[PDB]
Amino acid sequence: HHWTYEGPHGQDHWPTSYPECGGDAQSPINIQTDSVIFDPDLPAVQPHGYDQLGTEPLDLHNNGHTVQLSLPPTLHLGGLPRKYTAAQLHLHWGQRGSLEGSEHHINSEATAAELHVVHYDSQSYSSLSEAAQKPQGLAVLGILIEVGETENPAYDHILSRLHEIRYKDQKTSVPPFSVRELFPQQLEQFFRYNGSLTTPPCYQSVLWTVFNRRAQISMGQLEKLQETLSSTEEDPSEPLVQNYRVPQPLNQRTIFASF
Ligand SMILES: *[C@@H]1O[C@H](CO)[C@@H](O[C@@H]2O[C@H](CO)[C@@H](O)[C@H](O)[C@H]2NC(C)=O)[C@H](O)[C@H]1NC(C)=O
Ligand SMILES: [Cl-]
Ligand SMILES: [Zn+2]
Repeated sequence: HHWTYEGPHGQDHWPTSYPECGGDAQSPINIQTDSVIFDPDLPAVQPHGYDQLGTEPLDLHNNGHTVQLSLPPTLHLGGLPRKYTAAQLHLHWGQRGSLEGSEHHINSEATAAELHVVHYDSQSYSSLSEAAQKPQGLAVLGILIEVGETENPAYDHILSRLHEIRYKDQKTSVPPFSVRELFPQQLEQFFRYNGSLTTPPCYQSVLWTVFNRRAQISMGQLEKLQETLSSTEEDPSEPLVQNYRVPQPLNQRTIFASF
């Protein structure tokens, strides 16, 4: 009953146990810039005070599928059709030695890792779980991550505590830092489109926003994230790597772009 990324119960078999996973509007997708429909009327994606996470420790845990940080309900995402509220944040990366770990592609090119900031329509629904299966219920932000030559301080707020949550299900708290700094510096350029969650149940309620600019972390930072967490509760451990879904069929969907 426990899905994994590759293997007997890998993403290839999700449709079997999770019908929605074989939906017509699944994510991620390979964004082809030539097919992108320019939309000068798309308002800017503006994260309201994502540099102010309050005072309380944030929860950072291990799913055996990814490292996930928790976010206060005070974080509000503007610029979309409805008002969305940040709920969680996590990562996707490739195995040790690979420089391809993102889920979304750009003209068939994948980056080293991808950051997903999951939001939910708190204006039309009570909770995130309520919106998880509502049309346009969720709103995710996809930040593609490349390997730069300088150390990224924004990400150490998470990479510097990965050893505390090595095994699946372990958790911990971290001093609240500026999440805004995890996003690329310029947010003007982005692609919008209707997608789904990239893990079972694969609900098609996500209104995606994949930024065009990328975020960079040292090759050292990428290795830490790649070789620290395990997917098991206890030993023998098993590298929690290759935790990304492969690009899915676009099935005649329009991918808009702010630029
Ligand atoms: C995601 O899907 C929704 C619904 O199919 C799209 O919204 C529709 O947009 C048209 C014109 O753009 C309206 O006439 C419809 O009424 C909208 N549907 C409803 C019921 O809200 C939306 O454009 C898609 N998002 C993107 C940008 O791909
Ligand atoms: Cl089982
Ligand atoms: Zn994700």
